[PDB]
Amino acid sequence: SSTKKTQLQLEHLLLDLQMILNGINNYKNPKLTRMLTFCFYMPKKATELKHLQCLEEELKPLEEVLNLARDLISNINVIVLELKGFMCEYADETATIVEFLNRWITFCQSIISTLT
Ligand SMILES: *SCCCNC(=O)[C@H](C)NC(=O)CNC(=O)[C@H](NC(=N)N)C1CCCCC1
Repeated sequence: SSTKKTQLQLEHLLLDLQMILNGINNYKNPKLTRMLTFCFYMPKKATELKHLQCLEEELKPLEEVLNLARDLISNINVIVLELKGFMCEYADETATIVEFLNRWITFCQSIISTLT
C-alpha cells in the first residue's frame, strides 16, 4: 500500500505533465511561438526522487509560460513535495518548454518502471 501509493503519486505527476504538453500542442493555442522562446533549466542527472527538487524549482517559469495562452501547476507542486519531502545541479544548455516537459515525462516513466 506504500509502494502502490508512491506509484499512483507518480502516475498523476506523469499525467499532469502530459496534460500540459497536450494543451500546448493543441492547434487552438495561439501563443506556441512565444512559449518556445522561454528558457527552462534541466538537471544534469534525473534518475532519483530527490531530483524532483529540480522540477519544483521551475514551477514558476512553467506557470508563466502557460499563462501566455495552474490548477495543474498546484497539483504538480503537491505531488512533488510528497515524493521528495537537495542541491540541484543544472546542465548548461537550457531547454524549451517542450523539451522540458518531455524530459520530466520520461523521468516519471523511468521511476514508475523501477518501483513496479
Ligand atoms: S533565456 C531567456 C530568454 C528571454 N525570455 C525570458 O526571459 C522569458 C520572458 N521568460 C523565460 O524565459 C522564463 N525562464 C526563466 O524565468 C528563467 N529561469 C528559470 N528557468 N528558472 C530565467 C530567464 C531569464 C534568464 C535567466 C533564466
